Amino acid sequence: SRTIGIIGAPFSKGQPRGGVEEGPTVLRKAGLLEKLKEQECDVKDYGDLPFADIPNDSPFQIVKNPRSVGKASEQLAGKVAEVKKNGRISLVLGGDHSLAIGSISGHARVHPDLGVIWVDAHTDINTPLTTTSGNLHGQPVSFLLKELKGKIPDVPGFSWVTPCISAKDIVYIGLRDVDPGEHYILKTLGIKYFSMTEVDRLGIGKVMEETLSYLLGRKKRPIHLSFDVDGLDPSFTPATGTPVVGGLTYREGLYITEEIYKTGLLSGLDIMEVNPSLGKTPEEVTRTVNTAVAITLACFGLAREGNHKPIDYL
Amino acid sequence: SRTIGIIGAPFSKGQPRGGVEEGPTVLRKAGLLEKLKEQECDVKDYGDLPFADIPNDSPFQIVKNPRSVGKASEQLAGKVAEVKKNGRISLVLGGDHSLAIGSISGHARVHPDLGVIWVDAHTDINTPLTTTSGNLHGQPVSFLLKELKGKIPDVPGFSWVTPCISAKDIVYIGLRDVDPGEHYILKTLGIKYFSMTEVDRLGIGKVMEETLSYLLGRKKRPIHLSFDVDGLDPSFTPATGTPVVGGLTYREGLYITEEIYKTGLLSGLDIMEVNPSLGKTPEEVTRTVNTAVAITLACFGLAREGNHKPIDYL
Amino acid sequence: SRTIGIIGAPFSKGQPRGGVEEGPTVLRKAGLLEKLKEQECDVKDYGDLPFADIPNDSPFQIVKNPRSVGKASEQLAGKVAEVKKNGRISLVLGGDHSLAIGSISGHARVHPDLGVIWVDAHTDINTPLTTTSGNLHGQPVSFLLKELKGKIPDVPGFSWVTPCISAKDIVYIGLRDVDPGEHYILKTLGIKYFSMTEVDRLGIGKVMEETLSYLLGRKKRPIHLSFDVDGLDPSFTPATGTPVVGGLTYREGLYITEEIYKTGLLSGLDIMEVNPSLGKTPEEVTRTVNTAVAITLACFGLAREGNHKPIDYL
Ligand SMILES: CN[C@](CCCC[B-](O)(O)O)(CCN1CCCCC1)C(=O)O
Ligand SMILES: CN[C@](CCCC[B-](O)(O)O)(CCN1CCCCC1)C(=O)O
Ligand SMILES: CN[C@](CCCC[B-](O)(O)O)(CCN1CCCCC1)C(=O)O
Ligand SMILES: [Mn+2]
Ligand SMILES: [Mn+2]
Ligand SMILES: [Mn+2]
Ligand SMILES: [Mn+2]
Ligand SMILES: [Mn+2]
Ligand SMILES: [Mn+2]
Repeated sequence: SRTIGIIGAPFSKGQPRGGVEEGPTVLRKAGLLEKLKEQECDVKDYGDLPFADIPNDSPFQIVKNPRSVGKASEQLAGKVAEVKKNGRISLVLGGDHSLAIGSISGHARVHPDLGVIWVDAHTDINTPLTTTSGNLHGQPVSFLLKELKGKIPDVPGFSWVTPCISAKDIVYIGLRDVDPGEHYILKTLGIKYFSMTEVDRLGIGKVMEETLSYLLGRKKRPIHLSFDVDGLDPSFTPATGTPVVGGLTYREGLYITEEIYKTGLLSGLDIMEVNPSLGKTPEEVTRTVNTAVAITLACFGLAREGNHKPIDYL
Repeated sequence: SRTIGIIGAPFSKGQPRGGVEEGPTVLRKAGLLEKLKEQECDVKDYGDLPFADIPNDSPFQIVKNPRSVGKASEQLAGKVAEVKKNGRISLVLGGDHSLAIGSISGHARVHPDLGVIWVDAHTDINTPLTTTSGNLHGQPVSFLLKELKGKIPDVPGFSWVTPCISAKDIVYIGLRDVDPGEHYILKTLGIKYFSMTEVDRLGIGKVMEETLSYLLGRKKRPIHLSFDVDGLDPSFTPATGTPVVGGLTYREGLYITEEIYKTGLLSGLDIMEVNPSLGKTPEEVTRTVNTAVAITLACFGLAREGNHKPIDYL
Repeated sequence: SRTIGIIGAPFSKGQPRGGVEEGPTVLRKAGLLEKLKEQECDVKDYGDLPFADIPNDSPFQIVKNPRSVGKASEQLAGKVAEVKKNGRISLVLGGDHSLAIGSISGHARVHPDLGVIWVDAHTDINTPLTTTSGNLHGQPVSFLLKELKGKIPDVPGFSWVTPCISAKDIVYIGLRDVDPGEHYILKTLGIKYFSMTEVDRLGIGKVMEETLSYLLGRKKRPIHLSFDVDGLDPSFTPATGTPVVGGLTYREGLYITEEIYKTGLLSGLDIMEVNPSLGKTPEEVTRTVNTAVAITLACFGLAREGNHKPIDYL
């Protein structure tokens, strides 16, 4: 049976807009922990991480808040590894997506053979040198990939990072805002991806079959799902910092996560980039958090066809 | 050519919210009868059923308004059988979904070999003993299924019911809010279903091919379509009592019904759960009724590709 | 590499509502020309066409403004042929869809072997004799088809027209409001079409594979894409004169145009029926123009998966 470890990561300095720090808080007050208990799940809350303010953190070239982002990920890596050693599925509530550096790193210390599914409008694979914004939430994958070592500069705050995943061990789903440098890396490294074009072409059904066969065909291994809520269309998740139109539907998001749950191999989960302060109305915040909660519950067994306990209901 | 018998069923006591009684009225004032005449159809209106008030109707255990629901279905069964004996396709305008007990029962008196297609967010297959709400609109299928006799208590108002359909003769499309007891019955009885997960997986195209091959592969027979407007997403049909997000699209609803029309075997139709009083705005009511009318017109021949009379237009 | 010739066609008299004349203006102020330059494209603006007022233009039978529509198309045909002789892809910004008579005609003077893809809720294939509205924007295809000569009356303003395309050389995508006369022509002439029913059945992926194999299977040839913004659902393009619900999605629109771009054979493009004055709000106008611009950029190489220059980004 599923056992879960919840880690709050109230961190925003991987991007400019502040309110993503309240992500863990609004997801908890939506009753995420209770709803997980309502279904099959043994839940332990490891709390919100205390991220010290590092007030002296000047840009490294164009890269903003590098020491703050680096330490937050260092701390998160430690907590995630701690939850994995305890035999639980780590559930990280973000927080901006730079935290994936820490989440995937901590996870990989215990399960070096993990495969990553990255649901997002973005590849987040800019390097400190290709980025034009300097926002580190658009860079976490570059820090993680083995093939890109020697292309990543010695950024203050990140000396602890050892890139733990090969380009062959990640699949993107939902891409529709990919920078030129990122596209170059994507094609050069031969990374498997299903942009919105592929989802339109094949249907989400075939996308998931291909995703899972690619990642699990040779050998069964732990899955890490890094879910950026901007992966889904802004009609479902508007309260987020970098919304892009033409996204995955609510249905597609639940299909992705239902299929991931059914593998029995989900080992780590990130629910990222919920920013309640960017909702144009109270309903837009509710709609975003509701969807993120629904996505999460699907990851842990809630099926649209229904669920039942192993007894005779009649 | 198609010949139709319209029966209004202004009934609400299968659920708590009152305004579903006005379903027949708003569908008629939308010009449903006229629009049916505009296309190929010979239409006879059998009127709105007069449902006597039964003021003495205390719950049977948890089950609410059982005598009221039972008599309404008894009356509707009689009217439907009357319209079928006259060689017409029965079109029942609801009204809450408990009325399906009467619609399917009346239909089956004349065509015992009918197969049912049930488009809905819900299976409506709770028994009087598995229900946690007591609302009979969530129970009609349990009263209809032969396999479940002996599991249905002697509910006041329902002594006239003889379950007329086998578990093998129904297909669900659109499921996304299925209670644990219902899921148990679903799996135990081996009922064919396409929840939203299956629609996402396969596409509505394959769903309809499988639905129709399953029901009509061995032997051609009459089709009964029980269409709950909550089958479609609340962005298309918001004015309904139990809306669930992540539903079938407008397009999917028209595809289902276009394909059903093309079989030449539609024999009975229910258009259920339109509640104009639950529209948050006047436009939400219009949008809901418009969609329900569009769905109905598709059932009777209106095709998106166009239609033409058997003459030379040039 | 792609080279483009922009032609503004501020013309409205193919239909009753006036504001479609401002189509070229709002598309330009959206920064269409600049955004085309931002990506691979060499852009030359051939200006907005000066359409003389023809104040004496009484209906021909039921057909409205025939001399105005005819001359506007005659003028546009000349300009388009001029841009094609200069080796550029013609990009016509409309303007109502009657202008397609001129766009396709001018294009075909230089490339007689063109195949047409027509993305629209409508077939626009009524003749002056089958039309019930008299609005010429619902008639341009009938003037273009060789198979229909002798069925088109001598309409004032159109003596210059020579029908340049066979019924075999056009594919419709997006149909859901087809008049009886149009359906008759569709079936009689054996025109290839994918109404919304077919898109639902097969998926846009298979639709494009079939569309392109049909048009380009025997012999590679120039493609003319006539894109009516009402092809997409009114939730994406509301500011248009004849919106029909149940349309192609934003994603489907970009998929169509991405796949068309990838053939390397796009030769002519029409972006038609944007009417900013019919937006119920300022956001509805912005949403419509934004989408039309996005559609256009996709036609000229912008891919959702990303794009990059032929250099080493690392
Ligand atoms: C696509 N790259 C962006 C967005 C990063 C989003 C990170 B996420 O976690 O939400 O996915 C934007 C770069 N563009 C900004 C607009 C102009 C072109 C560059 C970046 O800052 O790197
Ligand atoms: C899913 N079952 C419900 C809804 C019935 C809808 C009937 B219809 O005709 O619209 O399809 C709801 C039961 N749940 C209520 C919420 C808490 C869990 C139980 C019930 O009352 O049985
Ligand atoms: C479908 N035909 C219409 C619409 C033409 C739209 C042209 B376009 O460029 O936007 O595609 C409408 C005819 N109907 C009007 C409503 C009643 C039935 C006839 C016509 O006027 O011919
Ligand atoms: Mn993102
Ligand atoms: Mn991201
Ligand atoms: Mn229902
Ligand atoms: Mn129902
Ligand atoms: Mn049109
Ligand atoms: Mn058109």
